[PDB]
Amino acid sequence: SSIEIFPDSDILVAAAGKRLVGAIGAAVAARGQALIVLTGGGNGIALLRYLSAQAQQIEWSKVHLFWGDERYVPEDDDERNLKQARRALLNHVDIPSNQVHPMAASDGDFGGDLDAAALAYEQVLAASAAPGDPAPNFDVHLLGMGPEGHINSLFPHSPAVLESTRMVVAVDDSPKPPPRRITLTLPAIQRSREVWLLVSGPGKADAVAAAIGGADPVSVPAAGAVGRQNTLWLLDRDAAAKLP
Repeated sequence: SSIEIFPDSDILVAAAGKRLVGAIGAAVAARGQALIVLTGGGNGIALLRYLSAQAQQIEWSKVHLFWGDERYVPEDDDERNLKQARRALLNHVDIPSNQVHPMAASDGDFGGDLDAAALAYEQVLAASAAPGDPAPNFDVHLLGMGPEGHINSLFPHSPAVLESTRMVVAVDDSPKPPPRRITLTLPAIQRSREVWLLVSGPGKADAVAAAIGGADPVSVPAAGAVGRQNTLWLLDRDAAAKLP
């Protein structure tokens, strides 16, 4: 468990970027694949653009991509985490499409049955896992965090953050638009070897401090965002200002 502080989000993003490049290379060398969980949010998307500039250092044929959450809106909508990832990275690197695993869109197979869409993604994770595991042991789960400490689409005092069995659940009721999302749960996040939170800005500072101070994840979800081998808070100065 570590905190690394940078002057701003640009430097933060580039630092995460080079670290992920090494993390991917390491995972390929040891295991012949790198299992990476992507996030939406400005820092998450900027990190993807960084990877795009380094594409030559990354053996894309061996990279496998999942999402921590997704907005349940139409496929071509700008609020889609997948679409933003496509523009930032996917449309311009040679990753095999059968190794890219997106969550469903609202105009896909499942309509109003959001639970079915989450369960479908869960089946995908189970299939992607090593034998006998509910999901991959993700090399890196990337995260942003909202001003209230939410990660993926796991909000304070929500049914989604209380989930202790399912890898993926429906979020019907997000207090931040769009209202419907599909999300990985804390147990899913906690399978990751490493979890990295990329958090910048004075609006996130109080939540950061409470999360690092050991708050109940039902109150500050980011507190449950803990990797099996490490947990890396990558912060700008403003996001760090309330730490002791």
